[PDB]
Amino acid sequence: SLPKIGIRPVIDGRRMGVRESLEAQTMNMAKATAALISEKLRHACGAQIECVIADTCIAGMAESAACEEKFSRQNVGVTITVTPCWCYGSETIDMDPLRPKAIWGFNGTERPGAVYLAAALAAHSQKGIPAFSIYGHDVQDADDTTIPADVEEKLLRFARAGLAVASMKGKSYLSVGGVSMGIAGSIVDHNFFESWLGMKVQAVDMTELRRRIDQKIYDEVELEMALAWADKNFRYGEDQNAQHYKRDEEQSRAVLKESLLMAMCIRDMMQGNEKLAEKGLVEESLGYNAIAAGFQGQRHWTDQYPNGDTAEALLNSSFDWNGVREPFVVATENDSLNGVAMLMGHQLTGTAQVFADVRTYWSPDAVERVTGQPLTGLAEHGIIHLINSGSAALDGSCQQRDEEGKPTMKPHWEISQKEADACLAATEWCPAIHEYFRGGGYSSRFLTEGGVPFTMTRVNLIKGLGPVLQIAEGWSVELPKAMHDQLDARTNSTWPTTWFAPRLTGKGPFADVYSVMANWGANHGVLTIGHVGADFITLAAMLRIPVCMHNVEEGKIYRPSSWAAHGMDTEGQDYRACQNYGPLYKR
Amino acid sequence: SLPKIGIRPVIDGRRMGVRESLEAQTMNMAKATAALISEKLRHACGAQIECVIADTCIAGMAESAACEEKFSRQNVGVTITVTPCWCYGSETIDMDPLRPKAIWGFNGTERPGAVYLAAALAAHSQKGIPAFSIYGHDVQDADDTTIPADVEEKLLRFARAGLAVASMKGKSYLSVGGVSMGIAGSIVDHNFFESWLGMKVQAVDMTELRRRIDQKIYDEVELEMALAWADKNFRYGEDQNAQHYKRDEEQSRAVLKESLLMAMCIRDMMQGNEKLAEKGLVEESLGYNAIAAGFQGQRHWTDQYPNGDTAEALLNSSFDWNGVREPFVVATENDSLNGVAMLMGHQLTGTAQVFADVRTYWSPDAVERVTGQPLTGLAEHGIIHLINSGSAALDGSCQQRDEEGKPTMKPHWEISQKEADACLAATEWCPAIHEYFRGGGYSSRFLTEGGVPFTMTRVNLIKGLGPVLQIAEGWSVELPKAMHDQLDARTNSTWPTTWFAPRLTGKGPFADVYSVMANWGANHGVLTIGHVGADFITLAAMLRIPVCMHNVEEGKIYRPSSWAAHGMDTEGQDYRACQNYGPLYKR
Amino acid sequence: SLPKIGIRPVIDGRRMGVRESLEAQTMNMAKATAALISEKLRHACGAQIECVIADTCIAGMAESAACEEKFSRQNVGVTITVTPCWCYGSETIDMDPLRPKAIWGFNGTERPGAVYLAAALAAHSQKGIPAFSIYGHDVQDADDTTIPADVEEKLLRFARAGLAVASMKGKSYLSVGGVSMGIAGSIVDHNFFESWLGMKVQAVDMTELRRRIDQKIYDEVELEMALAWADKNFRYGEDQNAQHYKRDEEQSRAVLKESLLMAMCIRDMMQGNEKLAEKGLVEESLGYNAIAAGFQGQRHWTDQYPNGDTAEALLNSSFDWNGVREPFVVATENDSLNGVAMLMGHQLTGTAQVFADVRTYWSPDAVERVTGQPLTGLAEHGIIHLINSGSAALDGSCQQRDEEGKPTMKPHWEISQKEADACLAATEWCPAIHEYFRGGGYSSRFLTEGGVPFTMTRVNLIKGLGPVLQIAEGWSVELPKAMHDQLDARTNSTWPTTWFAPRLTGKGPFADVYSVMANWGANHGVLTIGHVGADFITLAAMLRIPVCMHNVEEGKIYRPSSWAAHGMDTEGQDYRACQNYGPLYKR
Ligand SMILES: [Mn+2]
Ligand SMILES: [Mn+2]
Ligand SMILES: [Mn+2]
Repeated sequence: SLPKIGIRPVIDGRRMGVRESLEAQTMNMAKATAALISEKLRHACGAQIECVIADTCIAGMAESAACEEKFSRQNVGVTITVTPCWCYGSETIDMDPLRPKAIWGFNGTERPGAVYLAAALAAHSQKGIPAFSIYGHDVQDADDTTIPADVEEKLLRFARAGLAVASMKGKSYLSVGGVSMGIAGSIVDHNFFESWLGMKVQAVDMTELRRRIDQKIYDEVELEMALAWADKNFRYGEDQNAQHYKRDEEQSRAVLKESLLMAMCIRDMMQGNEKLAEKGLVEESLGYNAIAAGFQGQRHWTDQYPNGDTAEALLNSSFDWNGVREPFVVATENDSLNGVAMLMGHQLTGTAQVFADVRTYWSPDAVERVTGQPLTGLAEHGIIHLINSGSAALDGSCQQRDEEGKPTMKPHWEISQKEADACLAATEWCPAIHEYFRGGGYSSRFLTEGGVPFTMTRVNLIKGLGPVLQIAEGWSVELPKAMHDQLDARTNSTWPTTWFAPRLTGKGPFADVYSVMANWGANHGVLTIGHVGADFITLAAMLRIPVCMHNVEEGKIYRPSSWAAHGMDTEGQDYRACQNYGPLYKR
Repeated sequence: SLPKIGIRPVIDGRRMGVRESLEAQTMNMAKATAALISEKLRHACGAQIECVIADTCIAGMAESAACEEKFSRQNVGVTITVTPCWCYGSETIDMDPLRPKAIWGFNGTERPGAVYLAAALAAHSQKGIPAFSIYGHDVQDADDTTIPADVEEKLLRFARAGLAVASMKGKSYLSVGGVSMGIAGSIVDHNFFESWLGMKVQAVDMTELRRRIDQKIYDEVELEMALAWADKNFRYGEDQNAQHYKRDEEQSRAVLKESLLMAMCIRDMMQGNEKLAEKGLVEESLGYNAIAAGFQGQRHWTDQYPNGDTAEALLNSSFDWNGVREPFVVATENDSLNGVAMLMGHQLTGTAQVFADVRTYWSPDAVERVTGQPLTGLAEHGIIHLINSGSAALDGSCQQRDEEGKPTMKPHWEISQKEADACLAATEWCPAIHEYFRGGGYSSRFLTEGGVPFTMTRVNLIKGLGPVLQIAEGWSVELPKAMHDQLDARTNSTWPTTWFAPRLTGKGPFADVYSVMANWGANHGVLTIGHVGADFITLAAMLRIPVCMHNVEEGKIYRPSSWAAHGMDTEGQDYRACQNYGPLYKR
Repeated sequence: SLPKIGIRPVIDGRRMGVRESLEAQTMNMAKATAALISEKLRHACGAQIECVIADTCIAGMAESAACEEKFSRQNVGVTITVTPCWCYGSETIDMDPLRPKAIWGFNGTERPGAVYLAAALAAHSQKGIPAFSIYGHDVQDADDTTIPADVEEKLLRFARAGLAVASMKGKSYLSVGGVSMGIAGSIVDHNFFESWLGMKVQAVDMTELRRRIDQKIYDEVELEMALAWADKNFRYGEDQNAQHYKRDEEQSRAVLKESLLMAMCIRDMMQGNEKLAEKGLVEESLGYNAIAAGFQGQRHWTDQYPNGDTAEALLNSSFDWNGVREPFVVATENDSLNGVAMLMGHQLTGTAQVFADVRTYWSPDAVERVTGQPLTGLAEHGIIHLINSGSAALDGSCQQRDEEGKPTMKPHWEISQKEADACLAATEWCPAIHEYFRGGGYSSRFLTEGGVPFTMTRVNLIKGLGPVLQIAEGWSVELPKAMHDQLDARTNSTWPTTWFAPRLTGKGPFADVYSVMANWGANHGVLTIGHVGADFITLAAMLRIPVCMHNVEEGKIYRPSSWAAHGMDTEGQDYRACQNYGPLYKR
């Protein structure tokens, strides 16, 4: 069952007609908040966000304890306190240190809820339980019940990030394999998951995956559907292996058969499968309660079996042979930390997530030297070649369309079957180069459309400091055919490409495009649809994860108010604040 | 190359016949220090210990810098400073923070080396680079060159532990697989290894072990030679599987072939193998430079392939089909912490290391009730049943015998081929139980001889504290045959057994045998020949690992001098000193 | 023996075509790197920098360990890892926490070394052993082996700073005396030298210097030579003492005898002298293995003996009566911390360093008032008067000429006996003011040619924070003869002067010349030739000394990549990182 949002209507507790004349506007403010959250947001899996409201208004500790009573039978993992009047600070606040929480005070004069706001926040900072401030810019009249725009932005940005926190809590990351080729993020730090994210790590040796294929621990008929669906939809590309390693058609099919089985089995390991209990496999039917996972792959699987290019691509996509569905989060090379960003991205936007190698920086001087023509448009300052080593959510094609017909990526509940199939139509499945992937495989090649707003992210673990978050907002660019073809043939022309131009600021890591590339803390990165840096910044704050690098605009930074107290500078306050509060779940 | 010991003859710098009169004595003291070590100790692998001696006696920084220059070319991992006279304190001490160091000062009057000792230990403690103190009880005459027994004991103990520290440095732990059945020690902590031991960790998925077998990455002739040896030498035990799950003589054969192959490939992966380079297989031939390893096994491997019972038991022995050799160190269930303790065990003694489940405490009352007779002798206060899940070095039979003819375990260089054969002859190979090990395997059942002194060790990781070492000295015991048979049938009769009685002290966890069992901080322990507690304590202080439990006498506790300054109490001083100096290699 | 630079060619392990295709290009990359360093850089003492290359390319732990055995024995104090391909991250990195480390990734598409780069740094940052990123701006063709300019700059800045770190390790600072007149820097912090610089501190009482002179512990024949050379070249200036304190010739000669004997004797105390051993003085022959020194002088030496003016100036110079040579580092007033800035400067340039009082800030207003003229050219924003109290390296005249006409200070291997003679000739040796230096002495007066680019530095020790480094890049300026003669005579006309204009930046302590003066954290500073701010910064980052004050171009800040993780702000990231990683050799 899913996490719910709690709403606390707090009130001035004194009578003689004072409390009485506020009970109507106060409850109504609560119900307006819950309606707005339910109207305008869903959980990432698509279900409706349920809100829970206190039975009475809250004036002091007796009502607060009864509200908490109620909240705690109902699995609420985020709370919003609201009021249009003075109330008695520390008598009425939410003392629970785990849940993200915010307070919204009506900017009024007959109704001075934002004066409670200031005192309630002071209580919060003083008691070490930071809270988020919702305070509208414009005085509203005592009877105006319309929620303004600046308020809505904050109520929705907060609610979104908080549900992301609540939804991770209790869940698993499934490490299918160990380290891949000495990549840092594939050394899965269990304490990081437990302490900062409230998550668990289940480790399972890639042999288990081989056992499930070999011992028929999957729905045999689902495979037939998968193969049938691949025949209908899969357009193949040129095998670029040397002739003596090229595979024939019977070998080619068995490779495709195994690849799709890989996907099915991994998925089954993540979320369970009822059909296995029906076959006498009750233990294997449960799965491991994982909301994200890693597949090591290289080297020990790929030196003998088909690679996970195809399974990674499909499981991270918004659809497969069973129809459109919520994308999973499955990380190439068991890179758990790229896995966590993907997970953050998915919990924030409801959409599919593109794993990427941060492959090349193409400077203007360099692009001219080799193609004889200049980088232009959004691309003029330099450009970054993002291109995973085989696999990417097919959504990354960006053949899905928004209401003005522009190319984009959507949440699964608004993806039609025509758009799913157009994503496939943009994709050519290419044989894995044998020497690297000795057991074979099919890479999901597509070319991401131009001018699409994107946000690149990466979590890194730093000894002595801990987790940090990197963020770079930009756009995909569209290169002239001759130019694209040339830089692509030179690189890895069997692999999915996105050409990325980061927005610059003139300052620090965003002085020029080279600086963006050079300060990136790993070889992998995550691409999330939209400009969603502010959403990441907020969530990084609820998790007490410093943001070490970002290009989001000053005025959009939204953190608990006690951050302001660790400094005016928006980087210094964050390291100090994050140092102070530490990880949420244990230290 | 092996670590060398550096020996520093340090002297009074002033002349007018003073220094001149002390040169012979000072340098001959240094050479006798070297001769004693090389007579009495060997590296764990069996090689001679090499001791480098400075070119000149050292009376200041110039000569000290020359000595360090000389030592930095000869791979010296531990130093001993010796002197018969007064010398200039901080001008002469070894300043290297990383290496075990000690100071032996001659306890004379005309030759007051122990006065320098006191002053140098003070500089060491004030400059934060602790050193061990060697100071004989009895005043010695100025021309006495013989080394008293109390000084020998300390020099030898300091060197044992010192070289263990230096031999782990730079080397790998090989994790073949990941976590086994959620056991803490098999969630492998790369940082503990890097920071406390100066080791790296190579992780490898168990599918590489499969790949090596399937794709014939091994010496094909050695297998045949190994199978031959196995046929000739292996006694077999009653097959206790239910009839429908039993294997036939053909499938039995295969389980054996594969069990020995795993032995071979795990070994090959640990240390490399040049036959693979002859064979065309140049990448696999190097190995991973591991002095310890673990094999995950359950669940994911053993649910389809033969178990590591035979591999682990043979590898952990001082002998296989290629004859007597140094025993390897391979933890069952990838229990890396038991690994470390076996590592420490093997480096301190050169002997084979018994991995055990700390399985049952049998109180006096419990034994009377189930058998109708009481425990008596060394067992009268209670008994701890030590018994791994199928594997244990065959040395552990203790069929090997000393000069007195008593049962014992020995360094591999004192083991005759007659004794190797005798340990095999005391061993019966028993089929794995199918329900638990679905791909089969052969366990290694022997009963450990009684009256042999052992030391039970375990390392654990405590969040917020770091590594700790537990130690229990005691003796194996022999039960009368009806008692043994009865308790054995009740427990896991196909597995190797050792009945252990820990020496009690009346205090703490050693107040009674129950408390020893209760305080043990994991399901697994390691059993090391003799009473080697003091060696382990010394080694731990060198690694700054607090010892949270031991039963060693106060007067044998031997640690760096600056531990006295942390308190009179032998536990308080230990936690505070380790907290102060912290891990050796980093942070 | 001198530190060497170790080069680690790193490569994809997989065979079957791939590794074999890369062995040549990888190993040449490495050969070309070593070659660049040996052709373009020298040790400060002038010797050729030897490099050591792994015997094979490194693709995993076995070769990594092999490369380390070869480095361990060859005195490698710094490593540069190079690759043109993808490699297995944390299996191939250099794990030694003490050594400065660089990684160079080739920016190719077919050769994606920079992708290894990003993944190895992530591994470095994750494991707490920061490493410098060397990454070219422009993509090179697979077949291009030219090393671009931006890569060259960083290879050399890194190497230059790396050798400085390793050249200090194990060497002594010789404190000749103790505190001089309550100056902080002269209360020598032994723990600072040992923990941050890996050095030792040998203290000696000035009476020992008195002893060498009076009992003739020096080369008597050399003394006749040193006098004859002084006679020929020493141009004596005016005696500004009140008449009753001037000295006859016979008394003035005795002062010069001794001033020169102080140079010989301090030098011999620093580094030994084999002639003392010919003369039967075996103990005093060894020296104290010092690379830096300080001489207290005031108050207790100078109230009865000739001061250190002449000695300090000649020892700090690149020449004396035995010809050109490496300049020593000898701090006046035993200001050990100015000694540290000097040693740093000498290690990073091979040049003579200029010890200075930061004496007077002359504002624009104030020069108008006093001289009638205004400050023009580089002096227009303010000037700072740099005048040590009696001595300075004669190199600081800037009578040396570079390959052009221009005035400069040079590495001694590029200094002619002509340019030595010339440096002496632009210097007047003026008697010491008796009331301050009652033992007499000769001050070394010269005036520094203007327009010369200079970097000013100081190390300060801040209780509760540790060491911090101060940098100010600027120029010497020339002033009208009438303007300078007013300011000189108002101040201290017998001491060497340099007029200094610091380059401003609008913000912080570089907002105006006043603020540079006001924020300088000591009364003393060091002058180093050229704009070597960025060298100081990089060397400071290697030693984990935060920079509290600098006017260096943002874009030239070159620090280990894990600094970037501690923030975008280039100052906050430095305090956080330094606080994290702490001193190199012990905490
Ligand atoms: Mn990748
Ligand atoms: Mn077990
Ligand atoms: Mn002064």
